[PDB]
Amino acid sequence: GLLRQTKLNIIGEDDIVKFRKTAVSFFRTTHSIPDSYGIVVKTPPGNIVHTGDFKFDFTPVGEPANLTKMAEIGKEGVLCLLSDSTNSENPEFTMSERRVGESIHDIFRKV
Amino acid sequence: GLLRQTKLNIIGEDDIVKFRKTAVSFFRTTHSIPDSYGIVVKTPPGNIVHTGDFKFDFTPVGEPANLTKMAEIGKEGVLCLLSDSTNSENPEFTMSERRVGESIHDIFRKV
Repeated sequence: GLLRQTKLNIIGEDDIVKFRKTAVSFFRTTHSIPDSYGIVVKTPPGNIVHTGDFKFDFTPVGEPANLTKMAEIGKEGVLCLLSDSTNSENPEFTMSERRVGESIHDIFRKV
Repeated sequence: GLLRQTKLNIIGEDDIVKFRKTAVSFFRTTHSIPDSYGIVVKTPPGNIVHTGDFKFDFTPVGEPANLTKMAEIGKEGVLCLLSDSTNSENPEFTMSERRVGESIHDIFRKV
């Protein structure tokens, strides 16, 4: 029911939302759902970065994670990073969705 | 014998050598020998990039590959890339020298 009375905003890669002493920017990541962003909260004492949930996929189905922009963010300086820990026990590099897609198509030919 | 009559120059991360219509810059990479650089040759029609020989190691023994600078180089625009093909048949991610060091120390305790 609360749809009527809440202010829903849609942002994209390039939007910056500024407040008195604080600003919020975005950078695209890859995850198990489309359209995922990480976040940079700029504050006077320095910049805070939130990875959202992320993997790396160099052959993704969607829009490729913005590595260029992540590198810039680090150069510009970063006070603190909040990074997704969920899969940290696994040493291996995550298989690309491209590979499962291939596996899907293969099943469709054999069955 | 040819040491006497050749001009040996030593460069570092931050050196640029300029010529009439062409300039040469450098970025640090990781490889099986220390002090390895990739190269950016700037020319009017666009920029050419040479990877040297490279792997990625996020826990290297030496100076870490300059990812920030690689990202910048791509942003600045790149006409053509000459990239090291040698290990391109292997899908896996290269084990870090940090891990072999660990394995070396382990041998030294057991033997």
